[PDB]
Amino acid sequence: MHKIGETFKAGHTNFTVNKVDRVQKGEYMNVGGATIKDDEERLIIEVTMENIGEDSISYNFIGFDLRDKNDQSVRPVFSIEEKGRILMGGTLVSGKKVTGVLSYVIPKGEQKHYTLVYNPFLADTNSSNTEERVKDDIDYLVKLD
Repeated sequence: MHKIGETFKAGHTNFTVNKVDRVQKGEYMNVGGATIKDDEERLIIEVTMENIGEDSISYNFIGFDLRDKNDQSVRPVFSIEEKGRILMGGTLVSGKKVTGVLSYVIPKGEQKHYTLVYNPFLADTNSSNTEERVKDDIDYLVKLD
């Protein structure tokens, strides 16, 4: 599939999972549809998106997902710590890069059983050229080990 550290072409972007840091003590929060503390361990995946197409890209957190060995989604989370780094949404004009973090709570030292999923069509929320990019609708897996 794809490994941590490797850059690859995905749709109109070059995408990469930089590092995976893990924290313990700390309060975390669900990124949508809901004070909780440490559960077991929180992944802090840093990723980078590079727009290599002509059209501007409106990147969004919904384009991301973490799956189990049983291929099940893990709710996204965010900590007050990575303030300013939390990947949410924004515009990425042609030729530009954006780096941010995704976060999830999982069983202690269970990291190797997880795959980050990236769908460039889903990640780009530009409504002006949607039909013009349906071909990008494909999942890209990055195993975390």
